[PDB]
Amino acid sequence: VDMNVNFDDIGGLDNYIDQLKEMVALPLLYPELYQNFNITPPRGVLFHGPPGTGKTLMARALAASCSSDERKITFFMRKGADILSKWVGEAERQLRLLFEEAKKHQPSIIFFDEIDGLAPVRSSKQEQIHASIVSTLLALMDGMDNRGQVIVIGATNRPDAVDPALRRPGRFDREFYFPLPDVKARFKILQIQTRKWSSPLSTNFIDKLAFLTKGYGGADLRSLCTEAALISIQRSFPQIYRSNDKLLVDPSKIKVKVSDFMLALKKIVPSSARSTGSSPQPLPELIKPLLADQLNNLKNKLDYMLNIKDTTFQRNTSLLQNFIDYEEYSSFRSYEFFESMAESQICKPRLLINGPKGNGQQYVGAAILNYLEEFNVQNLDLASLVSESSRTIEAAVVQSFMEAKKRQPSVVFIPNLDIWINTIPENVILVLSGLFRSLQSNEKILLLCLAENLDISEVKNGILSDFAFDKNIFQLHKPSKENITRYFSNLIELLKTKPSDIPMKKRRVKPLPELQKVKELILTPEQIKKVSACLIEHCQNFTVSQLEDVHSSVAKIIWKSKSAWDKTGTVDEIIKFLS
Amino acid sequence: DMNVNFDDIGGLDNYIDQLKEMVALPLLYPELYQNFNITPPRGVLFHGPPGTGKTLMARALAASCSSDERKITFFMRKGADILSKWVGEAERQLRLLFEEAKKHQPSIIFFDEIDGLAPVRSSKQEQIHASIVSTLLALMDGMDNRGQVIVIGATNRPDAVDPALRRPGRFDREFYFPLPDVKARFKILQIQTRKWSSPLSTNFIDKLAFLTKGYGGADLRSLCTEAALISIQRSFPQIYRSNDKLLVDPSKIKVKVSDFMLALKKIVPSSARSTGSSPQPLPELIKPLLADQLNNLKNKLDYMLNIKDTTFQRNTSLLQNFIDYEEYSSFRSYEFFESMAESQICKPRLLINGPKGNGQQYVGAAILNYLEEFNVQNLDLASLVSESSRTIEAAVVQSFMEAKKRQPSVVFIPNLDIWINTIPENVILVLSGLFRSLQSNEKILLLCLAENLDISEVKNGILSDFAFDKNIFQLHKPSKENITRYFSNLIELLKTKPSDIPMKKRRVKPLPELQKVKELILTPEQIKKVSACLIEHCQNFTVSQLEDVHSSVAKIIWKSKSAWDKTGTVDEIIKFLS
Ligand SMILES: Nc1ncnc2c1ncn2[C@@H]1O[C@H](COP(=O)(O)OP(=O)(O)O)[C@@H](O)[C@H]1O
Ligand SMILES: Nc1ncnc2c1ncn2[C@@H]1O[C@H](COP(=O)(O)OP(=O)(O)O)[C@@H](O)[C@H]1O
Repeated sequence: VDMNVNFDDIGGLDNYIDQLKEMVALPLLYPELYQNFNITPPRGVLFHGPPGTGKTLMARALAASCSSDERKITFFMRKGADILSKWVGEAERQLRLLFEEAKKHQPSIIFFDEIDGLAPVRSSKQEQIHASIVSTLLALMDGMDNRGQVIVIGATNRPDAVDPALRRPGRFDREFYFPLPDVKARFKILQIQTRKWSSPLSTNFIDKLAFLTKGYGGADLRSLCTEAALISIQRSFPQIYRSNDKLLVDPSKIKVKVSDFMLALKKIVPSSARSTGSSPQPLPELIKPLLADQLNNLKNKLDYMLNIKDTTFQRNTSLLQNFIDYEEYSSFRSYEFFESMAESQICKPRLLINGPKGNGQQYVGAAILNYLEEFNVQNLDLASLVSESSRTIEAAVVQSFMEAKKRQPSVVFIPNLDIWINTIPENVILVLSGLFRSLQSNEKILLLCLAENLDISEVKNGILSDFAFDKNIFQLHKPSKENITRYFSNLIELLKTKPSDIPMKKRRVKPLPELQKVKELILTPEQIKKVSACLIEHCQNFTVSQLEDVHSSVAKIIWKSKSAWDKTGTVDEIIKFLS
Repeated sequence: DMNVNFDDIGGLDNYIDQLKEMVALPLLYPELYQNFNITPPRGVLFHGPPGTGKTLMARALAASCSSDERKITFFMRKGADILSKWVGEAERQLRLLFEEAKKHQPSIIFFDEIDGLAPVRSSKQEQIHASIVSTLLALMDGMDNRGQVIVIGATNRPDAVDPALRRPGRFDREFYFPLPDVKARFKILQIQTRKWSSPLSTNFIDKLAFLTKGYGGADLRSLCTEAALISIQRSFPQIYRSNDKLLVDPSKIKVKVSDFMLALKKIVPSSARSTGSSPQPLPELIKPLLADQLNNLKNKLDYMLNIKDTTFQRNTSLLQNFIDYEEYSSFRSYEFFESMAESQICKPRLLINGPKGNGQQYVGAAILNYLEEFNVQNLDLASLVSESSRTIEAAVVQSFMEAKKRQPSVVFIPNLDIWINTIPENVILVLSGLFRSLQSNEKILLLCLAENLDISEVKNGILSDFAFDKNIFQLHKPSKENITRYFSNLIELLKTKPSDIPMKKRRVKPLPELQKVKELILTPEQIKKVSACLIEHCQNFTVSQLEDVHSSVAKIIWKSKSAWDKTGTVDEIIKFLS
């Protein structure tokens, strides 16, 4: 955990790399520029984000990248709260020694991993053992004497657990949020992990993997690549898994194929799925004909509410690159006026999706959350509120809304609003509404709620009246005839397939070599048309759930006779079922 | 430790004067302590919010008291840095510390983060911490009658220090470092932006001090550092791409207004890191809508709180009032006049009520931003039930207690209509009983903002005992002139040229490497039609509805930011307002 990593290993965090250069490498090479204004370079950064986003990798790359020249950067790394012992002496004494030896080797980086355990928040009881550590840490990090060129880096899952006196200029003046990688950063991470391989993958395959890995972190992508490689080893040379002696194998023709990555995709569960909220994922390919017609409309509406496709201001992905490629150009009437009139476009982002019971709302919500890739999703659903048994409903709601306030582009998500307004206490809705009306108009905190058979009277003169769902109510109407036709057309395409097409795996004729130790398908188109007509007629004024039920029931019948070439039996069974 | 002089610290002149007294006059004018059988003050305890100048004050005291004609030595021990696993070796270290601080006649001692070194009295934990606090008590209580050991103590929470160490004998004077106000932030920014090659205009520094509410000294320093760093990035970006030193020269790196305005959006003050934000002035866009009725709301607050006069301690430092003012029959006269000066506050109450969504969140924030010297205690829902352990009762009582400690305080209750429903009856009655057990002269202001609050609730209801009799301010919907100004500001974007819009353009030529050592058509008739339709459509509208119309029309206007034939945009604006 010391070396052999650099900044080309890191993918999708190019904005923070520039600032870390600006605080570590740049002062060393150019001390005249910093001393020109009599400023001290910022020292100490608090990395926080979802686990497996690259904080420790970022710190190691900082330590090993700025030391490429003949200016060594010693890297003192401390695990979370591993310094306190059973007595009262060593806890502060060892921190003292750490900072003194950091002073000795003047260009140095102390990395407190999991700093939330070393410096907890001051609770009601058990004060001494952690207060005596926090006080001395505060004393050495911003003492009277010049600490020197010691860059203090802390890493945490959440920053609220660190003492606020640490989150102060001179100690932790910069706080870096490491976000879950988007599609481009995931593409770059996949390219990086599959860079040293002997048989590189194609670019389009990496793009498709990046699309398929929505919700993954960097760590999840690395685990996926490792699992794909392990499956490739298992597929090429299974014999090494049986013998206890080292057989002779060749690191060749062990190229990874798509089938191995697909299997690793089911073997790996992301950190998105471990969470209790709704995992943002695109519309599954089966239901896409049914819903995508009315999902695009929502996107268009969202496009007119959050100004997603109209991004001329607040396009800050990387300030340094902006200064590199773009070019500047009285003062107030050219910056303040236009900035204000650009942020004046978001008034009060709200959206309530309300459809009949079972009309694929769990699907539309996930698709919308996937479209808003750059937004910070906060789930106010019942499961997330009640999952932390120590917290209360009100406390969880306040925590979620306050988290959504920072990281301004964010979405407060309330799936199953009809259940939510019936199982939550009446005062929590009032607290949330007071929080939302205590917001500025130009704030991009979208309130997206999905409800099943919600009465409009409850929104007009009920408890949800003070959320301002006036024009922002979208009705998810039942799917039309053409979408049902496309759904069952895919079903029929499954029906009229030859058994030589349906993938049956194998039965190998010859055993694996030992290693040296060291008919025609009969289906008239008339029957296909009759089955299509019966499916269309049976599902009249049906929702998405009923259509899925009919699809599953018919797919069972079709897959039953997946080898029979005379498909009249499956056809008459299908017709009999729809009666 | 640098050569920081006292002219580096800004906004704490009184404490600088007191420290100069207690450091020099005991040793420069010794006879004045004989006629009065009184000892010089021995202990001083600095306390306040983080990043205010405690360590700066100690470092300035060290640097100033080191010169040719007199020597003063500084001894620093950091918080709990003196203890070890050995049982009584910490006692030996502290005792020998005081021995060298006594053997050297000239030496003053400083304990940074004293609350960690000396916590409160130990009910449990009879371990070495209690022995350390007892030895500190018994060792700094006295070993020299009228000596030269000054024990300074820096801390963030003064209440975490052992009460036996806060005494007329040990830690005599307790100094409170406040978050700087506008005048002090001006001086701090001048001190930071002093040695720059191209100083800033004083109006810009005033505007900066206006915007940086809640910023400490450290926050302003960080803001200056970030502005300089952004200037360095903007001037010489190529230094961020090379791994070896290039040749860049100063005197072309100038810190402009844009860099400061871009650094403010990324710096969050230490008073808002765990809170999210701080109360901001009235936003520029809606200023034509509410500033007409906000100024009145300021004047009332300037009448029931005596803000503009501040007849007690209005100048910089007390020694300065003794220097440049002359003092004045003082036994009864002074008591009478102090009584009459304090009798100008009866019961500061204010209930700002208006229709739904009439910009109350803006008015409350602007008012809380106006009251600079006031310790705001928020009693909203998000602050009471934020914790899952303390009850609403305990939170409300504790918040009122903290408001009572720091006497100029504003108990702030936004969304009173939701508040009188979410908060049960017992908590409202407890808060009322707390408010009726105060003196009339107490400077605790109960500020309340509500939407569509029936006055039946406030003269005969739950709030009837809070004495909101004649202090109910009515926010009415903005008049036609305010709407006209708002939409004229909106329309001025329609009249701007496509080449005038700050649309950043790609540079036609790459960055230079360094040595490796047409008039748009808009007839005024369309502008008049747009103004008339905008005015007519937003009749008797509230602030939220006006903002909705403004956003909806700004979207259409910003769609045609490059077009010159603005007839289509005007037609779309007319069509939407129908
Ligand atoms: N942005 C990224 N770019 C490249 N690799 C990443 C990124 N984020 C995570 N990784 C990979 O994930 C692995 C583990 O990351 P880790 O340091 O455990 O993150 P965290 O400390 O947040 O859990 C690293 O070895 C790294 O290769
Ligand atoms: N009153 C002040 N005037 C000028 N600078 C200040 C002031 N207070 C704090 N600072 C700045 O804060 C930094 C040190 O603050 P510090 O002493 O650490 O505050 P505290 O010890 O109260 O947290 C210095 O860089 C200094 O520039």
